[PDB]
Amino acid sequence: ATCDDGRTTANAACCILFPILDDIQENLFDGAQCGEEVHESLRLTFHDAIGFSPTLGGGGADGSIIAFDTIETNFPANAGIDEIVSAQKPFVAKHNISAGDFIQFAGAVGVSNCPGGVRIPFFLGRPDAVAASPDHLVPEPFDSVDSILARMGDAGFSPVEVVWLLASHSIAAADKVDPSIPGTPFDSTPGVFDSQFFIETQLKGRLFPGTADNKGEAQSPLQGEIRLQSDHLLARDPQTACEWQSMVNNQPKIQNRFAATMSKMALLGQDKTKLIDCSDVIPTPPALVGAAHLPAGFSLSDVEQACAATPFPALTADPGPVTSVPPVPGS
Ligand code: HEM
Ligand SMILES: *[C@@H]1O[C@H](CO)[C@@H](O)[C@H](O)[C@@H]1O[C@H]1O[C@H](CO)[C@@H](O)[C@H](O)[C@@H]1O
Ligand SMILES: *[C@@H]1O[C@H](CO)[C@@H](O)[C@H](O)[C@H]1NC(C)=O
Ligand SMILES: *[C@H]1O[C@H](CO)[C@@H](O)[C@H](O)[C@@H]1O
Ligand SMILES: *[C@H]1O[C@H](CO)[C@@H](O)[C@H](O)[C@@H]1O
Ligand SMILES: *[C@H]1O[C@H](CO)[C@@H](O)[C@H](O)[C@@H]1O
Ligand SMILES: [Ca+2]
Ligand SMILES: [Ca+2]
Ligand SMILES: [Mn+2]
Repeated sequence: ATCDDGRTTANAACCILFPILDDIQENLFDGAQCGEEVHESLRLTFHDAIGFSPTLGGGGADGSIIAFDTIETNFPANAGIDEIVSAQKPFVAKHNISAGDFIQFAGAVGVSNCPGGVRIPFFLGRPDAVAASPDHLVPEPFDSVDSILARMGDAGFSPVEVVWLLASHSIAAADKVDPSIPGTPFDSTPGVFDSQFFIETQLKGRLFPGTADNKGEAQSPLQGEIRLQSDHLLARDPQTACEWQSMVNNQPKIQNRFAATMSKMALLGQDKTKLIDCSDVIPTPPALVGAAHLPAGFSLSDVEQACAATPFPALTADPGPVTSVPPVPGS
């Protein structure tokens, strides 16, 4: 169907999304950039939807994190999330869709601004949240692999699916893990949806980018990069090691799987059959920029070979001296 402004879309309901598309590209994402706001909004899809336990409750991908923002933004594991919630609230006021829909929508638009990213399938028509999330449902960076895999499993994700979702950390930084160094990314390309994250998390640590005494932080391989202890454990754990390494220099797998599993996540606590497919509204992502590599100065013997089925792929290292990682511009 052709919308009131010439732009087209399979279903006519989806038309209402075009004004919101523009609003958030202009006013949320610094004109369509893969930066802080995009990263936080992606993070927000998870903190919303992960609020889903058959044991403890929660409506999952329901926009509760905004609807019930006084409760949820005050959970420990939600530290820092208040910023992007209070930035999105006004958009939700302004426009005529539920908070649940918006979070997923914004996150989908956001990812699509990242080189090498993908169009996460998006559905329209989530009812309002009817309850806040229980606490203790968001995985923390200092939790054990078992603890985390059980939590994700309680929510409906197999171990391999957790790896796929954690592709998100290829375009991500931390503000609260070490508050002395806000904006410190998880891989050396926070602005590119690539394999660098799965690569760089497998290296032997060298140093600590800020202070060393941080809960939930592992030793980093690179100056200007933070390593979550969780990612460090997951990248080496028997259940996940080989899946983690399978992602290395494997952009099609990162792309297809991330998209597919994100779609599952976005539809937690929701019935796909009572929603409306609006996936063609999401902009077309840019192609991958740069190619897989070990950081400059590094080699294959920096790699901790956790996977037993397969060797680490014979990557080459960037030319030159060990360089450091520039932060995410923001704050
Ligand atoms: C396996 C369990 C996970 C743990 C323990 C975890 C932990 C964390 C931590 C500690 C941060 C840094 C927050 C800060 O201090 O600013 C972070 C950031 C982030 N998380 Fe994860 N995470 C997990 C899974 C996921 C998943 C499944 C997604 C998918 C949407 C995701 C999306 C993000 C993004 C995009 C950021 C960066 C936000 C920014 O750059 O501002 N995370 N995560
Ligand atoms: C240091 O530079 C090396 C190449 O010069 C890379 O192998 C390292 O990953 C690291 O690069 C990081 O910083 C540079 C700027 O000097 C960026 O160009 C990279 O994208 C990365 O952020
Ligand atoms: C606002 O959006 C809701 C949900 O799509 C819709 O039912 C309602 O009619 C809209 N309000 C108007 C008339 O713009
Ligand atoms: C070794 O493990 C790799 C994953 O890194 C697989 O691609 C391969 O099939 C084998 O099991
Ligand atoms: C992204 O944009 C491309 C063209 O630039 C379309 O082919 C696609 O449908 C999506 O909207
Ligand atoms: C490495 O050092 C560069 C400058 O030399 C910083 O910009 C970056 O934050 C990292 O610490
Ligand atoms: Ca929720
Ligand atoms: Ca990256
Ligand atoms: Mn942040």
